[PDB]
Amino acid sequence: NVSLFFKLYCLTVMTLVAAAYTVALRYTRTTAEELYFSTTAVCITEVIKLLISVGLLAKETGSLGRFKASLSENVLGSPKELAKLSVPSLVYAVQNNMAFLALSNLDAAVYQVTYQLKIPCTALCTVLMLNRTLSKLQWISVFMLCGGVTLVQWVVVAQNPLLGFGAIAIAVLCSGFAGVYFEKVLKSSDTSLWVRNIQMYLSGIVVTLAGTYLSDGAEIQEKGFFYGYTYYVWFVIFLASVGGLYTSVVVKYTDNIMKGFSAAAAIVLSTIASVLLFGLQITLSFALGALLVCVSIYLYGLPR
Ligand SMILES: CC(=O)N[C@H]1[C@H]([C@H](O)[C@H](O)CO)O[C@](OP(=O)(O)OC[C@H]2O[C@@H](n3ccc(N)nc3=O)[C@H](O)[C@@H]2O)(C(=O)O)C[C@@H]1O
Repeated sequence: NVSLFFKLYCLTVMTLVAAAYTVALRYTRTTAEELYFSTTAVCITEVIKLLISVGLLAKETGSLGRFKASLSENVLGSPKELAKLSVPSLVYAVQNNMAFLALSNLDAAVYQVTYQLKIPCTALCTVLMLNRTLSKLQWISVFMLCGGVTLVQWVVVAQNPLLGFGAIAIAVLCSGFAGVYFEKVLKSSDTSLWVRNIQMYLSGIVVTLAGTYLSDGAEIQEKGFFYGYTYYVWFVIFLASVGGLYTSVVVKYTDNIMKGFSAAAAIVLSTIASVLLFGLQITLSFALGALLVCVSIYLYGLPR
């Protein structure tokens, strides 16, 4: 019961943060005069995620000596684990940068609807890499989920919709791969979740900053690294840091496919709550989408 409530809490936080992240990230790119470098905000997230993970390792070990021993033996002591997790950190580095580029050129609703095609991609990656398997019924349910969530989800600055869509196309493919790669690495040994996060973000901060130099290196020398930062930009980075850590926790107790199903349910249930609580009005798209998600969960969760 205590493990279940903690599991349901991490899901609701992950989804609520994911909802507030795309709206806030959209806002910061379409209102500012001095526009900030999206590559820097991505990199600062990896620093903040790394620091919170180190904090959470100290809590998990619960001792200054065994906190030292864990970082010595697992992080520094295993160079092969760092080289492994440098792959999905490089994939995520691209993903997170494509996320900023997409929302700079597209609406949050438009982005959210298009980005649900990660669900098929994530199912495809899990079947190939992870050594799991799906029946024809469960394959029908994954697309039925995808269709259901797309229905649930339905600027004075210059924009480029087709560049935005190209970014989502890249981001969809990174999400399925890096998540399933991370789930594979996480669930292949006894190593702690916060150690796997630290091993990844160490590569993450290097690769993101390398990308930050290559992308906007000349213009940062003129403008500044923290050029265009604000309460809302630091808020976006804050949500990006928290949202990433929660997804790692969700992928531990759930999997990358069930992450889609569960998050869909959390969006459906919390909206139905807010319809009753806050008198929130909803569309027929949502009403329809909600049922597809419910059926897809039922069809997916059935014994072969
Ligand atoms: C910050 C946030 O809310 N991210 C959501 C993202 C979404 O892609 C964002 O637009 C940009 O990442 O989508 C979800 O998740 P998605 O699979 O794309 O996850 C991408 C984000 O999770 C972070 N991550 C992953 C594993 C790990 N061990 N540590 C991490 O920090 C990555 O660094 C990356 O930021 C989804 O499937 O709905 C859910 C995520 O919650």
